[PDB]
Amino acid sequence: CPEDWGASSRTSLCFKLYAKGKHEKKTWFESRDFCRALGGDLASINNKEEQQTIWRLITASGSYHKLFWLGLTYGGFTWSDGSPVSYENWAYGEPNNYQNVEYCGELKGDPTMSWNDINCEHLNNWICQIQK
Amino acid sequence: IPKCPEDWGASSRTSLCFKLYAKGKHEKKTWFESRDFCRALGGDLASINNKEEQQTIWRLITASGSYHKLFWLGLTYGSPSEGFTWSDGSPVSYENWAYGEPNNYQNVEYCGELKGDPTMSWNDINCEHLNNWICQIQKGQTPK
Ligand SMILES: [Ca+2]
Ligand SMILES: [Ca+2]
Ligand SMILES: [Ca+2]
Repeated sequence: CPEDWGASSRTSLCFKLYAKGKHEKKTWFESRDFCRALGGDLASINNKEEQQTIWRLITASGSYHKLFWLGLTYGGFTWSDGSPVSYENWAYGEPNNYQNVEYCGELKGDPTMSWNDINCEHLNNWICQIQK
Repeated sequence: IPKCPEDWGASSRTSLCFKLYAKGKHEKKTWFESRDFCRALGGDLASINNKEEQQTIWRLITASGSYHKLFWLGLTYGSPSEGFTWSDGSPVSYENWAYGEPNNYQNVEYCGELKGDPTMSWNDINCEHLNNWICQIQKGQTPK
């Protein structure tokens, strides 16, 4: 794994925590771009191993209790009677409300390492992942 | 397939991408500061390894009307350890330097600059001088 990046055990994933300070917390979208501009992406957690890895990273750094953006994101219309949407007559720019808010998953940096979904525009620390 | 970032002059047949930095006279830098600037982005001071790469830079100069300006290039004099000779110029065969010697010769003093005119000619000058500069980045990479 790259320049000081949490080395997974059974996955080619390397994780790195980014929590340099409050004033430098980014949104989920900024966080994703940031990680992508590094040849990676926001961290995905697919097993307990990857989780302990991030937790060790949190311990070694002493980032206890801080929240982090993980690559978790959520994301058309249907007829109630089951019929298929074979026809549409939406007004200009419609539908659009179902996109005024988006939700993303953040990691709670304590022993539970639990996830919570919140507005993707909130300011958070984040965790990147980049292939070995 | 590797490509160049947010509009950085791309060298068609090579892997280098170039970008001019001439924010004006009061924003100029020294070779080292320039080198630190470029590396920070994830790139480096520009190297010109062939005519095609030179032409890429020249086109960048023309697109920004940056005519007659001087830019820092990655050109730097490294002081080869084989550079010592005797008074008459004869090469040094036998050697008996103290532990860690010689070492004062390694001081980095001279760097190269690009004259942004049609000639695209280079000149070595003191690295401490303030100039505009040019960075390069590997295709497939992204500024930071
Ligand atoms: Ca809750
Ligand atoms: Ca929630
Ligand atoms: Ca000279």
